[PDB]
Amino acid sequence: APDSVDYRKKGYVTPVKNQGQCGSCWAFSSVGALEGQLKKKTGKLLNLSPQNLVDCVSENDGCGGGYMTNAFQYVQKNRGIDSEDAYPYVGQEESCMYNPTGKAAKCRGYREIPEGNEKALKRAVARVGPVSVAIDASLTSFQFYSKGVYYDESCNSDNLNHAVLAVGYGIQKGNKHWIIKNSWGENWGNKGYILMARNKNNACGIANLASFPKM
Ligand SMILES: *C(#N)C1=NC([N][C]2[C][C][C][C][C]2)=C2N=[C]N([C][C]N3[C][C]N([C])[C][C]3)C2=N1
Repeated sequence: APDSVDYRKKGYVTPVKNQGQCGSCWAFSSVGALEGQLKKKTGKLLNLSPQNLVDCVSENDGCGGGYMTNAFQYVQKNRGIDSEDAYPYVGQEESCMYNPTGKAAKCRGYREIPEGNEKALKRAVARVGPVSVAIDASLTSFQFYSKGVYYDESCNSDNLNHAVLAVGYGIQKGNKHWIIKNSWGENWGNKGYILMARNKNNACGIANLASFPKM
């Protein structure tokens, strides 16, 4: 596996979004990983529908939270997910709409990365593509991050309360990091992204609830 991987440079990552006034971070993390696979398989980079997931993954809690594994299972059993153009984001839960048209992407299930194993996470990012992960984002230091490789001793590996997308990994001035795509708009962090410490004992629980869809 390479020392460095950044899917933004290959054109495998769509523009940063803003989940608005809804706790749908999990829907954005799930579509980001599906967008990566679609691009890999077809060459087209398209915005898929987080709203489709918010409204229809009944096993999840809409704007109240949810799991990415549940979202991948729903796409598999439903035969696809709509594009953002076909099922636009409105930022509140609505009834699950059915678009008779074709779905924009499909998946054959998912895989979970072994709990706490950052080395397996690194290999999966290198070989598969962007990976959905969950972290503890409760700290003021995370919320107001601006630059550098983020590391905070108070981060709690067992308090997973936010979902994001790992789109690469690398090293900056001697510090190994993970390149993380957030869904709080481009004004947050560094143009919507954050570099999080890599190989510093699963800091913030980065490798504790990671998964990717099979396409
Ligand atoms: C996002 N946005 C989001 N996600 C979750 N839960 C998931 C986090 C990642 C792993 C799978 C579960 C949310 N649960 C609740 N909320 C609303 C906002 N939170 C309310 C509780 N406080 C303590 C933290 C913020 C979620 N939002």
